[PDB]
Amino acid sequence: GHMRRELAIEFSRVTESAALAGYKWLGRGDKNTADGAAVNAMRIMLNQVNIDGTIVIGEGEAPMLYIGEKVGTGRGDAVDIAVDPIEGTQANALAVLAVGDKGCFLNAPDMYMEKLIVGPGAKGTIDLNLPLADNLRNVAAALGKPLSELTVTILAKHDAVIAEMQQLGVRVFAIPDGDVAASILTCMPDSEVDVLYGIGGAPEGVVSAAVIRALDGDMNGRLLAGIEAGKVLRLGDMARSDNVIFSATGITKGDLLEGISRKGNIATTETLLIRGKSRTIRRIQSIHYLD
Repeated sequence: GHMRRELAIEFSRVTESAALAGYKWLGRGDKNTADGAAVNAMRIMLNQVNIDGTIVIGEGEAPMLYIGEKVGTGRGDAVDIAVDPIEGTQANALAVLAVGDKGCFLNAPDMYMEKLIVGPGAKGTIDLNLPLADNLRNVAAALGKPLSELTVTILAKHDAVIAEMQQLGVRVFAIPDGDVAASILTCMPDSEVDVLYGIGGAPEGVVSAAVIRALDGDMNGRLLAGIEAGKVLRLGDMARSDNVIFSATGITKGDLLEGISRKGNIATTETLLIRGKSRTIRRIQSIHYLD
């Protein structure tokens, strides 16, 4: 092992660059252009860092940031990398990067995954081998509240989820954020989310698991068609190390970060930089001088 702590700011430059590369193209509505631009910038900046990095979750295999791609000067620590150069469902757009020790992310097939996520206030209360109705009661009691005051947060993406929550007699609130941001919102200190629930891609679930572990929340996943459809994945089965760093930079304004903001010829980025080994959260605002 192991990746060093000092590599944090270096990762924050990567998402700042992706965001700055993408934001105009995304502002013109040219979504494919934004993605290419964000991706390219992410690749260039990852290559200025002294790591021996491997993309393990990313753009597919994509001509760029593909699965198994090598990035970094190739010197220093061996690390695994997950990228999401433009996450979000447009507003609530973020550039996201996660780097950790080799083997830190579970390698899951592009399969569906049922996801139950909580923050630190309800850690250790969940277990997808139990009925969702029981899980929701356990979480409510851990947060010191009646089931009637619990709200299940879901993503806008859906209608079978709302019905299941109607059948369970629980409030539901749909938020406009993507997966990673919603997971992060859930585990931030003083979060207003009680529990987060959904069905989505398994790789994206492993990425959420990595940030939730970093922030000391909790998660289970159930793969839906080591090992197969049906098995319940604990947090530590998906996020396999505490030594991960997450960097997320705002492209447009969302519930978690400000978008890139200009004042005369100065552009300011806002990045959340989460260090799982020390369990810390920073907000970094960088100055960029415009043309």
